[PDB]
Amino acid sequence: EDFVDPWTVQTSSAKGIDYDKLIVRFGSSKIDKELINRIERATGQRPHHFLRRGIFFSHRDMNQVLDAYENKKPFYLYTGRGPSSEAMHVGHLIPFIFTKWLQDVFNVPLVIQMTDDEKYLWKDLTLDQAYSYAVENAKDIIACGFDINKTFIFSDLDYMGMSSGFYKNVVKIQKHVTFNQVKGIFGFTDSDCIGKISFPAIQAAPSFSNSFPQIFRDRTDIQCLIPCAIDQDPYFRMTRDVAPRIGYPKPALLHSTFFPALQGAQTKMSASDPNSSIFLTDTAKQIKTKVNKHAFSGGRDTIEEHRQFGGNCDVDVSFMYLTFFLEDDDKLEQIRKDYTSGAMLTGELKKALIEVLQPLIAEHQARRKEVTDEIVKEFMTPRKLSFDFQ
Amino acid sequence: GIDYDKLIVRFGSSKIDKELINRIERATGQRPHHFLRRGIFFSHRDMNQVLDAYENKKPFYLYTGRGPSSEAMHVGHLIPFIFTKWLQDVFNVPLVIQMTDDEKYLWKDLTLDQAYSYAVENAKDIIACGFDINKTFIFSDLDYMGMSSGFYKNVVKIQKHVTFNQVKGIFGFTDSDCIGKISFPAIQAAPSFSNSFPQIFRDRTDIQCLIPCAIDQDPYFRMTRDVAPRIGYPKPALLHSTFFPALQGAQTKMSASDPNSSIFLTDTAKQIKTKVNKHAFSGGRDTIEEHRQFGGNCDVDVSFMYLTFFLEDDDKLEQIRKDYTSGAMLTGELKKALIEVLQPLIAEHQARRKEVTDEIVKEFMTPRKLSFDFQHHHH
Ligand SMILES: Nc1ncnc2c1ncn2[C@@H]1O[C@H](COP(=O)(O)OP(=O)(O)OP(=O)(O)O)[C@@H](O)[C@H]1O
Ligand SMILES: NC(=O)[C@@H](N)Cc1c[nH]c2ccccc12
Ligand SMILES: NC(=O)[C@@H](N)Cc1c[nH]c2ccccc12
Ligand SMILES: [Mg+2]
Repeated sequence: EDFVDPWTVQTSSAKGIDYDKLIVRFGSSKIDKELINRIERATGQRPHHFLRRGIFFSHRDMNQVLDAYENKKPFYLYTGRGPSSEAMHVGHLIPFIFTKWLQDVFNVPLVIQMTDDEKYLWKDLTLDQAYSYAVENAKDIIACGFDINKTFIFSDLDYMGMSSGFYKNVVKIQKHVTFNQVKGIFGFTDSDCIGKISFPAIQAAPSFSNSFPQIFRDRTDIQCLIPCAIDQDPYFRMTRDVAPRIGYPKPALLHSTFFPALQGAQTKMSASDPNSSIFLTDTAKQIKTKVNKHAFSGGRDTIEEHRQFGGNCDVDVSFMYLTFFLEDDDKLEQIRKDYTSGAMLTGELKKALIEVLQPLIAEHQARRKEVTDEIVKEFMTPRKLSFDFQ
Repeated sequence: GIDYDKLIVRFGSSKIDKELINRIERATGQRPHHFLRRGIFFSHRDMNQVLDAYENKKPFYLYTGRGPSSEAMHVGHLIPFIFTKWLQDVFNVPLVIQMTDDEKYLWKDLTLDQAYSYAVENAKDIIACGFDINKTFIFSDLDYMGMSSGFYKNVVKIQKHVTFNQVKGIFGFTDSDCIGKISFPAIQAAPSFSNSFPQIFRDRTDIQCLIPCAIDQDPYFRMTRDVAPRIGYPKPALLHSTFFPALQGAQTKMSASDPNSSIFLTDTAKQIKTKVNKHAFSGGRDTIEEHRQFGGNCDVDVSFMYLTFFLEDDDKLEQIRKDYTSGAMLTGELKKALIEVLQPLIAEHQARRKEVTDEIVKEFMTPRKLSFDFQHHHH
């Protein structure tokens, strides 16, 4: 009942998908209180709200990452973006917001893959468009605050032709994965182009440190941690499988839930449905309108009934959004209590969310405007990142 | 051996006739190479387009390749190179040579480093054929892919336009093959387009490409010719060579495996003599009496087939052919003739190969502008 994969995301329950059942089906492990406390201990920092609230709820070998970090051994962060267009919605920002926190708390180098080739193979795009979207989307990623001296954002199309180690790993991986394997993992068929069939190796490749010689200089032992939306897991479930078969360490994973579509947690927000998403370029006006008109309500139909019986936070999309963006834990709790008791009407809850998203988006736009051509260029230039590994 | 006429029809290519051969002579001002005169290079695709372009002073470039399965290369491997080298001198055009170390890594039980090392070693033998270093770029797929601003981009464009079903029916791929093999065809196809070599053709996208190769490589190019239009590029032209026969018969297939499959480039004078005498399948009669009355058969005699590939002098070749067929010449004498031709050939190659220094191999494999100028203007 919780179908999930690299592109599509379906579920049939207003409360969202059953992530506990998904963990089991994926074979990953749940992020428990014990692990959350160990992360706090290891770092000396209070865990990000995404972890406290179960937004990042699943993982693979995080224990290993914590071991390595506790023993002063290095590890690096790796995440990515499919640049399907210049238009990005708030849902896309979840993993990046978290990765930025990860990079600050652990203080480690970050690698961000821009799959312009992926999007070229799958969508009706020109190479220039695809590449252009990677560069434009990179500005939105840089707007999240990543340290220019600790992070390399790269275009597949560009980097493939300027790395003495990337393509090499891509081939090693290509040899250790069959068509049957990828047909079962991603659902490919005989009619798909050969580019799609072999693509997974591209996305698997950045999991190995020697893919970035200008960063790790031939070392093949640095632990890799991949924070991503749960639906990306099949790429790395595959990656973890081949790693050993080719003498490389398995990458660790940190999974996040889906950011809800405006009409209900049954679907994730997707540009493939603009009415379901809030875009990073939406005006203050459009944000208010989308929330007021499209945000599914867990409250009662009439205000009288709402006062009498109170609302249901478990299916209310507006409350769900506050869960992702309202940092103050007490403020959120009060709203939960007041909404549940009917003390707060959905219209007010709605107003509350709007007052949170508008500044968030307006601020992101302000930051994005600050990334100049020279800045994007540097971020996207293979180079050494203030960190010595040898 | 194999019926090539019925092969030309199955493949839908074109036969290289005398008209075409004369045309090449006029266009080059040279006597056409013996492979052409003797039907060794018997088939083509668009060779007339290439000649039309050359005669109108338009440019074109050569593209051929090597699958470095090991360090053991044999006389059969040199055929397309010997011919391509001739084409280069004769037309005076730039040449691109692909060393598919990735293909071998995918298909053979080798490590990336082995595959790569073979490519470098094989490059020496290839260079030993005398290619002009100012006119030819030899590259490793593993190396070039990681340093070319245009190679990967073309591979991706190609991948986007070829389906698994397509390669399934062309190369016989199955669901159990690794994904690397499924998409490899796009790699062998890519060098057919000039902008895979920005450094050499200055980003030009319309340079005519001529690919000399053994017909078994054709499937890759029927595919390349098929997708070219679909991605805005001209189709590559082709010149096909026949299969070089294995010592035990044109019936069987060679192999860099069994050293008795053919004459290897590292064989000694003594080894060549031994191989020919002991292993060269004979078209001679069962007995000397039968031979004197009914004569030998050159169409199945491997030693003679060898001579058609390496005996320069036409009259001398015809004399041996006439005498063996008439029975005047015994197969032992024929054998002796081939041995006298081969030993100096292998010796010469081994000597020139020794002349190939590490630096030389490196320069040949270093992407660079070649000694040809290409202009490309726009705004
Ligand atoms: N709201 C969301 N919550 C979680 N993951 C999301 C969300 N929206 C998109 N993603 C992720 O982005 C990746 C691609 O998704 P999808 O193809 O739907 O994006 P899209 O509709 O093409 O929009 P875009 O072109 O801006 O990327 C997948 O990992 C998908 O799960
Ligand atoms: N959205 C997409 O099409 C994904 N393929 C983008 C992506 C590539 N590599 C990654 C690593 C971690 C998370 C996401 C990614
Ligand atoms: N021998 C092999 O395995 C061939 N795949 C080598 C090869 C690569 N590209 C080519 C172009 C023309 C002729 C031959 C080739
Ligand atoms: Mg998409």
